[PDB]
Amino acid sequence: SMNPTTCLNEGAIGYMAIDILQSQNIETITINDNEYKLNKFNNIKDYISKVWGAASVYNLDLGNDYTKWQSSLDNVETDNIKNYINGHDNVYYNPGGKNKYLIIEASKELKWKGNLNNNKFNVNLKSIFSNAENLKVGHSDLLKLFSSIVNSKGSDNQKKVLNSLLDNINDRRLKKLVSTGQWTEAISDSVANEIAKNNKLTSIKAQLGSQKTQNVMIDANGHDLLKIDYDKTFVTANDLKNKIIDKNKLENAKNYFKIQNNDKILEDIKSKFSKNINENIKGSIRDHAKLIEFTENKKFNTINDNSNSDSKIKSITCK
Amino acid sequence: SMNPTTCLNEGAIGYMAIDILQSQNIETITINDNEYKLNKFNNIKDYISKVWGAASVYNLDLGNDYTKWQSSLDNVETDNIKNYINGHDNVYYNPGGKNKYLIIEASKELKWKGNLNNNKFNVNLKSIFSNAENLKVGHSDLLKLFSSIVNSKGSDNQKKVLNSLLDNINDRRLKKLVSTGQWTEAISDSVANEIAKNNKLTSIKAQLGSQKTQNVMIDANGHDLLKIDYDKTFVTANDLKNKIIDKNKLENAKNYFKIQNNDKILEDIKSKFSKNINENIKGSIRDHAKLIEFTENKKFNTINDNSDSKIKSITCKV
Repeated sequence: SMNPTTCLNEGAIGYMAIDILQSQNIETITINDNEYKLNKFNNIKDYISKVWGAASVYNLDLGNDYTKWQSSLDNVETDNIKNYINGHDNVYYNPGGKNKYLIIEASKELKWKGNLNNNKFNVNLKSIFSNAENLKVGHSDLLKLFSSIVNSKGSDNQKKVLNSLLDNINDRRLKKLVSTGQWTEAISDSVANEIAKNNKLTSIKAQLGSQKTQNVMIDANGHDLLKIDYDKTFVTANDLKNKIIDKNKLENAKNYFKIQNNDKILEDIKSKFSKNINENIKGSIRDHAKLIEFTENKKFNTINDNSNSDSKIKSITCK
Repeated sequence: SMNPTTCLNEGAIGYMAIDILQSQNIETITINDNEYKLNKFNNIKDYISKVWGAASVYNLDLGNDYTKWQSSLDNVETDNIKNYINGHDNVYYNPGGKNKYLIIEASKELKWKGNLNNNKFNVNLKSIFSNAENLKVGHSDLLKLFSSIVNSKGSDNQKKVLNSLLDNINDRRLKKLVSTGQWTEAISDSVANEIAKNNKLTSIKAQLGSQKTQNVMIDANGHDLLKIDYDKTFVTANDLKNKIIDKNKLENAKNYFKIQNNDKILEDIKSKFSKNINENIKGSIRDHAKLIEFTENKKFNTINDNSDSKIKSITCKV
């Protein structure tokens, strides 16, 4: 899943792994009974150009201090980093059943360097292989696989760098999960209810962006949601799909409610999230939850070396 | 989900709950957390006629000894009961070339009374409510709800009967999950591999009947599956469909391998299954897994008297 504020932490882990594999002349990896041949990379720049869509827009001078990769990108993009981490989409609430209202307006749209599309920020780990179009494994699990290779084969120093990269990813992915309001769906109901209680949050059914309705916990910010006339106060989703915008009602969607993301709720959620992940999830949010879980728990895959029988080509097996 | 060998145990639990609710003039149940109005039933025959698709085919004289309901159906259907519990579908295996082969032949097709279709055995617990269009709770969780009402509000005698019924359902649902070979999909991978090692099973990708390919553990009976000439030994799936059936090859699919369901593997699986359900199952197998889980653990829902008067209500704390 794409996230411009963690993408080069993820890219660094993939490079650390290929550096180790190439140092050891390991040319293929077995993943679930299938053999995948590694592309060979000449250096960081070669690798980045292959796996990261935004490579040529930024032309960063990345070096072998991996803990500085993301911060090199952060320095180019300045305010966008924090604004992304803290950003959320439009929040719609349907009080009666037949009309949805915009109750919280989306964060301001971000403009990245070169007007880059979000998808350019993806680190395509599958491109580390020369024939992985058949590889079913998701991005978090590939990140886990390459992490596991670094944990297994890396020096004590590399293992320390890996743990810093993983923590970096965890911090910002979790803060984004909280800031968007997506955390409630990803965590189990009873644990979410307790966090809501402890943080004076209000549970509603709502739409985040164009997603289907989900449990969302908002800070009602001193309002009794039973007592608001939404039709007088906020625009309908229907109105928005044309130019039927009441300027005052759009203004109200900046002022009434909040998605809470302060350090208290962050600490509350971090304390409970990994060990209380809700089972049924899909798409981006599932990759999100899995990334957070993995980067927190750091339970690595076992990496087996295959016996070089004919003293020929070296390979390893994962899972 | 349907199962002719447990259906009237499930049906009995629903009736025990509604008998308790009507005795106490309780008219609605809050669930997640909408309120659902109960239908009222005059007697067992009224109830069974509403919830059980097969009621009018069997016309059983069910009484208020609930531990005799399923056994009265078992007596009508005789051999079909054990043959269903122990039964499995065709098992197809593709050794890696262009064709899949029938490696284990299905258990003989069963003919129930009136040649009933399987779906007619369903106990539709949602029919206990007059308004359950908006109820998204599934069968196992409804059975768990009605069981919880019996445990919470029932007499000691009714609780004892409930416990017998839950155990009957657990025995037969679990033995069916094992006998079909479905258990592997339903349980976590590391635990399935443990069980396979303990029972000398072989892990293959296979298809059970017409379902999509899944992980199946077979007892290879000491045969080396790498050394078999499948095309000389077994019927292809396409030939089977087209009824081009070499009788010796079909006979091989009765004799080579089996789906292990002996008491050794049943006890092994029972000891580990409910604690280790695969988090990624859906539909019919998920209902099977949940039914087994609940009838094993018996951790009932909290049932609150919401009350208040004049309309008496209860709330399933869930």
